[PDB]
Amino acid sequence: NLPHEPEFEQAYKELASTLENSTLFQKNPEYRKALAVVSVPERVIQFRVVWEDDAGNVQVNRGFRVQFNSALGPYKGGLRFHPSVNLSILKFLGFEQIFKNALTGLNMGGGKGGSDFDPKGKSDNEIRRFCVSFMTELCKHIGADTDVPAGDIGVTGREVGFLFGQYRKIRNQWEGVLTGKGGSWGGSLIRPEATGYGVVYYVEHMIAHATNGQESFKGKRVAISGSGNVAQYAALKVIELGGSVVSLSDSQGSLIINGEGSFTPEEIELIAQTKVERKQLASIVGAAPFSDANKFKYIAGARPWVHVGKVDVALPSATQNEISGEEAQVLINAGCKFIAEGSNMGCTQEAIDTFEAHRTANAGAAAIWYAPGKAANAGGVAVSGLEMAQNSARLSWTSEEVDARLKDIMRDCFKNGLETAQEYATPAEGVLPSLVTGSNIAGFTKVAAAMKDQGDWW
Amino acid sequence: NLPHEPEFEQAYKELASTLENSTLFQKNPEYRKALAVVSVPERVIQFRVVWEDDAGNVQVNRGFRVQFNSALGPYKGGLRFHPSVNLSILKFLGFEQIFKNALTGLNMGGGKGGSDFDPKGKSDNEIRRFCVSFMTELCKHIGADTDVPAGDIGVTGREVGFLFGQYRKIRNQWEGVLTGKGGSWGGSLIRPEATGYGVVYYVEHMIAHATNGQESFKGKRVAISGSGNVAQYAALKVIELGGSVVSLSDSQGSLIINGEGSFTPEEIELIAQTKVERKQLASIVGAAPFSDANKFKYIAGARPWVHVGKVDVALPSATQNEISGEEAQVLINAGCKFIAEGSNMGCTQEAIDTFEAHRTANAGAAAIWYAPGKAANAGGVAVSGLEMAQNSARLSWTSEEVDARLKDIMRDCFKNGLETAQEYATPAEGVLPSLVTGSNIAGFTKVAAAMKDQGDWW
Amino acid sequence: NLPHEPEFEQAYKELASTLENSTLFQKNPEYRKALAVVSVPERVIQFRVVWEDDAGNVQVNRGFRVQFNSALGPYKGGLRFHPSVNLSILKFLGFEQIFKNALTGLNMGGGKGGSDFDPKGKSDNEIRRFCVSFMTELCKHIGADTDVPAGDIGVTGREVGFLFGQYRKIRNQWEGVLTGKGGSWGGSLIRPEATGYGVVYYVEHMIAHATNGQESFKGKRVAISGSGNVAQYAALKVIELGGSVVSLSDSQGSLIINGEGSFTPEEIELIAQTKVERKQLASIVGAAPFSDANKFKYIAGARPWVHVGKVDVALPSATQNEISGEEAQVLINAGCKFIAEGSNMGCTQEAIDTFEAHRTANAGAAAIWYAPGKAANAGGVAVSGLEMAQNSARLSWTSEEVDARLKDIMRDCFKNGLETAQEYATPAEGVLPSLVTGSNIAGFTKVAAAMKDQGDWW
Amino acid sequence: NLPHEPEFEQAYKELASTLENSTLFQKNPEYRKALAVVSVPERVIQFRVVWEDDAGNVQVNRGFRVQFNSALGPYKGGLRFHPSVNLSILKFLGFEQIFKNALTGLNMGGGKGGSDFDPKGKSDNEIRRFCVSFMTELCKHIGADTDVPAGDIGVTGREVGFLFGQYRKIRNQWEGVLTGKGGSWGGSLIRPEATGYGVVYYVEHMIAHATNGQESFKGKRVAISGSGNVAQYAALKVIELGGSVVSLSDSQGSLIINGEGSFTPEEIELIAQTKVERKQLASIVGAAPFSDANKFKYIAGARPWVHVGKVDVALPSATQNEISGEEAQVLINAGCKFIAEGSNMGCTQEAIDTFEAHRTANAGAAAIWYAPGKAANAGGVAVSGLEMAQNSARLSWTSEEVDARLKDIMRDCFKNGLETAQEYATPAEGVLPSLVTGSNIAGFTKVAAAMKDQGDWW
Repeated sequence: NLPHEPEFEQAYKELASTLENSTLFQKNPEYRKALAVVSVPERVIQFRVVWEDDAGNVQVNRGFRVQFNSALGPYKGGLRFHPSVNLSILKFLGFEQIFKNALTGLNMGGGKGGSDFDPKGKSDNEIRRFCVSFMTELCKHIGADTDVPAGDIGVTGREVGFLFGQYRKIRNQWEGVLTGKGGSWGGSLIRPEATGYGVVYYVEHMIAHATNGQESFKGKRVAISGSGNVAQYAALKVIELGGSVVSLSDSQGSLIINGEGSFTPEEIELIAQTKVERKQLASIVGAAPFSDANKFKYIAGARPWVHVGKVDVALPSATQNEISGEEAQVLINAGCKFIAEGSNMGCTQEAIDTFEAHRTANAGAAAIWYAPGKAANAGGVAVSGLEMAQNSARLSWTSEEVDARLKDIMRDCFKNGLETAQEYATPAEGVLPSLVTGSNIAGFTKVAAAMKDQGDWW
Repeated sequence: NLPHEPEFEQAYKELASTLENSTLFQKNPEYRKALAVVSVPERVIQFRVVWEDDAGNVQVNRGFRVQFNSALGPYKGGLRFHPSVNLSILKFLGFEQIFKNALTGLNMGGGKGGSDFDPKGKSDNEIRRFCVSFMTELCKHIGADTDVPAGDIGVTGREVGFLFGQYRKIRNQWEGVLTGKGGSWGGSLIRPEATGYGVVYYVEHMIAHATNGQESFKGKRVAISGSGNVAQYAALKVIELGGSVVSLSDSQGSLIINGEGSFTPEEIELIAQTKVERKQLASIVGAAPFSDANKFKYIAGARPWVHVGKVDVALPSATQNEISGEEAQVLINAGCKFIAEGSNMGCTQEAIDTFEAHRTANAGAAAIWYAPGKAANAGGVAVSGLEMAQNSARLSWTSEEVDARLKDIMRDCFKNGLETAQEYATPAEGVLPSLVTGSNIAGFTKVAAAMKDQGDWW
Repeated sequence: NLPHEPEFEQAYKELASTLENSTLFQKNPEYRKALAVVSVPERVIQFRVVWEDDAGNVQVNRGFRVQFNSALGPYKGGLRFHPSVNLSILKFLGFEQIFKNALTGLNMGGGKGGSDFDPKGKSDNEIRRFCVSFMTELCKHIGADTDVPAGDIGVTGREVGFLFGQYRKIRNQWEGVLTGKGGSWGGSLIRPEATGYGVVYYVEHMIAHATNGQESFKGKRVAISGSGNVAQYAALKVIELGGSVVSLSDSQGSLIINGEGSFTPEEIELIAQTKVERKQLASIVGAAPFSDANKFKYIAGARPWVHVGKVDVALPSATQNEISGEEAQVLINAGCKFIAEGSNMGCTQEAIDTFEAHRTANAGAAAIWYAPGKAANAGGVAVSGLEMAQNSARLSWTSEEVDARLKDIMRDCFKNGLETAQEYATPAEGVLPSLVTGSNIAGFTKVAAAMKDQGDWW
Repeated sequence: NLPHEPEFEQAYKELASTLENSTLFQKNPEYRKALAVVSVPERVIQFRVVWEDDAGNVQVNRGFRVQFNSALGPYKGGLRFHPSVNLSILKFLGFEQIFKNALTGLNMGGGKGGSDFDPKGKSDNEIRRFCVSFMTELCKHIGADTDVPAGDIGVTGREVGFLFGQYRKIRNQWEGVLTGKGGSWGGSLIRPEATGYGVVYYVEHMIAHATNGQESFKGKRVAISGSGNVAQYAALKVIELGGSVVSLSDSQGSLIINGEGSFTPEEIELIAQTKVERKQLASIVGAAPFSDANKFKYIAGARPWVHVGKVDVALPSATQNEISGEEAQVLINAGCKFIAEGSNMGCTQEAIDTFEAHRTANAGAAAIWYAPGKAANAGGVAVSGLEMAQNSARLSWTSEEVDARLKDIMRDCFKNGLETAQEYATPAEGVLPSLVTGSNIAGFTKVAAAMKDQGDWW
């Protein structure tokens, strides 16, 4: 009797739904067995972490590690430190990590770990104590050749340093077990920029194919939610390309541009360091230059999808399930045509159904196009794998080298989903193929073939 | 954001309530932190098990291992192979295992493992294949000095043999990691009968203290549910002592004696061998001697609590939460005075509340007395620990030697709960002390002191 | 080029000189190579221990572990947490542990560990933090079947509990790796008093052999130094036998008796918790019952050898090198006839030479007798080995059984030194044989034969 | 109570005094805590090695390994087989190894091991047997990803071959655990000449900066002590560059050129062959071409500092503390202006003070400049790290490639010390900055930042 895990259940149900409504099972009826095997995590570990705060009291926290599948390669996935982390969130993060790694083409598997520890409001000494205890508990199941952690929301370079400091005092090995570290001791360039660069390149390819390369981000208005590294760097890149960003959002409030205009790189940097100290967006809106009413408007507790009016590109990049069914209809009426997920699984099921129905009912560029999270978000993991290869080679790659492949990775990732959709889910004339269906089918076929060749199922 | 685990949540809430409604926290205000720490399992493992059935198809099952606490000693707990096994059930089994081991006074920690594999309807080859695949993955964390598996519902000597075969094939060590094995290769005598003998002895001590040793099982009618080894041997012991057993139960139906009388030892063996092949009780009621309508009445789908009439002792020993509030009221009206839990958490929370209220509202033997599951069910774990000691000594202990110790264990376990209840939860004059409160307080104080001396909390 | 290690160098020089001034090397000229090999520890480990105090500051300490020899069995020796602990002290402690274990006759090797951490003045949280940090580093080499530490000066049950907690958190094994633990979880009865009982029995045997059984502790005056467990329990036992203790001492001052009399069990008993909470003796003399000037005289900073006047037995039991030549002459003049070392290597080299010369120059009971520290101090290790055997058997021995055995060990230890001294160092008529020579030769011959049979030297 | 370790105490006192007399602690008062932590080795291991010589007699030697600090990476340091090796020498070698690795910029830490075994006068069978026993004892802690040994004084390729032969039999792994091996099985080119090339390049940069590039090694006289690989190759390189070498030295005596002239490469080459067989320099002065009294003068037991007359460059490269205060003044009077240490801590404390005072009291090139050993002798470890990277890449690098990099490291290492001294220890106008102060501050700041980011101290 399985427990209730809404996020993972919804993700798996969506994957099974887009697999069923195609010709995959008609051509390969034996692949239905692989779905049952691939949906059960290979190994899930939960451990109690007991640490001491500055006041000398005992604290209790839970640590998790989910290793979902390793058919393609060793385990990979960063540590997410957030108060909402439970088994379900890490499970679906690993589940989509599998296919995100499969689509990129790099030979490396998917997993995830983390905890419910909340860095916000915690002094340096307290997080040092927590990291020491956490790595003491976790050290029994880690290693660069068995699981590859990295950075994520809630974990910065300081926690990574403390984790590695405790790890070296038990196993006494120096290797690239963790990625996203400091550049001087195993990091890679463009890594903070890579996720946003990848999503922007993917949506650019989408636009080019949809309109036969007639327009681009120049002369367009893009809607962005969230203020994380991915959203901020995608906004910076689209500004550099020639686009106009119209809104940035945060969990408790959203800041929206007023009238026509776009954000400038200088104040975006100020937003960047604001989240570095994990502060509030409204804590800055009361001072210059965000005290200006004509350019910046702060609306606490409201998402930027309906207050923004006319837009062309939507990149929900803040949390999961951040677009409801009602928001989807409003986005259609606002003139939006292309949506990509900055963060994994950012749109609810009803919104996906609405976008798919609109795509099916309209031909040509008049139909809105959907980019699934496991496709456009794959840049960061690709560059992380390249960083792992570099640390294996013990060499440093320049900014231009790794920025060239990221362009190539996305063009291959887009084609792989598009071509597969045409053959397995061939649509009627004049309607663009389903990118979500193609991406899911491509990733699942790759993983299923690998598992079959390794004898996991038969 | 914790998931919904109804069984463990109910057990933890019950323990916390019975601790709060006493003077433990007034004398020792610092023990709240110990309660916070002790409620989180030390380590939980979930792994995918893939095995091949007789038809050559892929099968998928989940394996669990919950290691709850080791302050008192190394981990201990059998493997439960039932189709309903999930994380919550194993978690609450381990949680009560900790205190059950604490009350007996032996040095052993609390843990549990199992799977959702269903032995019923499975051939020998299929179950052997599953056992091989299961021990292949579990072997990465096991060992006699780290965790002690045993027997439980759903596991027999055959599964134990297959598990041991794969263990010795992988790690190549021979030691008593599993208890309850065959007597010739590490088992101990009286092991099947120990649980029933212990619960019956505890009830006997309960009667002696309540009525000043004026009556005993002889001349009384006892109500028993379930047909497991614990209930079967408990009924046999009541027959030997001189009581009357009136009912046996199964998951889908119950069989109840008609009028005055009691079961005979010869027919009890017929029920005993029937469950050996995991066959249904109704499959034997249609033939002699159970085809007699004058002695045996089969009521499928109904519990024997309200169809039995006048009773004196209730020993619910089939599943968890098998007595509701209405059932408790019917037992109160029927004249029953003494209840003990054959299985863990036999009665639902409302039933405990009703029994406690009736005990508080009445004085003397007119008040119904409640025996908690963690107290009267401790015989099996005690003899298992003695078996571990014997295997350490590489010697065999005779039937009479281990039967005397179990008599001494139960009288000490009963006294420990009774004396502690008087000092911490002293009632009004003429009212029997709360056995559940005393047992919970004794076990919790022992475990909390053991953890404090080891620095788990401070 | 060896460093300067005065204590170990002095002990090794004493052993070498004692062996040379006898016929061991004449009979077995090949044993010089064994003396060369045995003087080098098998393995010495030093590690930095970094721990955080209550104020949040960084603290640095050193951890040591010396495993001197293991020809007779696995390593054995407690952890000593004292400020003066450096490599030399632990080296000579392990060196004498070798032969102390050899004389007793049990099959267990010699070793020692500890640190320069200072428990005095430290709160419980600081001790827990240090113990966690210490057992994190030491865990890489420790185990019940490789090295078995115990209790010593500076370590009590609390540090044992914390160390065991961290050890079971890292290695996850429960076994009798540490001796001297709590009785409920691996301890043994009559363990704390065994050292004092053993030294008292040994000196009693010496007296009986010296005066042909015409005298005992009844009617004698015994001088004792120090206030440790050994000194306190030796005083208790000799009081029970019929002796009179006249002085206790401490590192900052000594308390001698005034005129004729002796301390009573109650005042000795209250001294125990005085040292348990680790407060200076002078903080107690100013109050009752030690405020009485008629019975107690506190001479701070002075040893009790000179101010005590006439004595019959001296048991220096405080620190190493606690008796110089002048004190030896004063003890000779005061009428003492038997010297036994409560602690390891209590008498300096010149004092030992003086006692030996006095023994050689006089015949019969007129010559005073010297007992080496490695002989009379062997009770504690013997009962600790018995405790190890009990934990192996997972059984507890009663107080009476361990008291009879401890009396049997001492009579064997005395004879072993006595008989060997006559064979190899036969003196002139009427002169008592050299106990130090006999004990050293017996221990060395046993260890050398064990090493030769194992191919360490050839 | 720390023991007397003169060499390590001298080095630590030098570093502490150098840091104190600057503004490092004024800008960062918190770094005083890091000094206490960094001065205690992480782990020190000593073991007894027993081996059989050619005559069948038992031989005993002591083995050591010191792993000082690993904040920057895994441990590194060769095995030194010299009869004078004890704990203090290896400790200070590792201590300066940490900072020598920090200044170079390669990311790998410091450590050291060795023994007191004396290869001189030992047949090949005896050293094979000793290496077999030594690597059997040391195998419990060694590994390429844990500690990286290399070559040093007393260790040639033959001992390395024997050690690797025994190590592969136990652990059974082939990787770059040892550096300085044969070029066909993991060695690197230029490796023997690397340290000499590095020191000569550093001093050439020093001369260029002091004289504004107006002077170089052409037309200068350089005084060199020692006849090891470093001194021999430095003399060869300066001869090729256009310099004039005037003296070589050995342990018991020194050979000094007579009048004006310089050594020729053919003579320098055969001295290396002389030291290959560990033969004596005086054994060669008695024959041609050293039988010529006009060019060569052998002065046994005398150092070449005061017998040489006018010199320009002094490169003491024989032992530690080979220049005392008296010879320090003579070097000033002889016209020397630049001193660089070939070996670690070539000059004593008084000589360092004299050079520093003379530098402070004079402006311009008239003041003598002192190059610390931890800066100029960094070439060998840099090329060893490059060799480790090559073995990781499993590729062979040409002679010219690695020779170009070694020129780059010295130019970077010089500015790093020079620039840091300018900012933290800014001198008066016209006074050259203190290279020793700058190098110490740079290395210590890098190591302290690494430790802080790793959470060793806080």
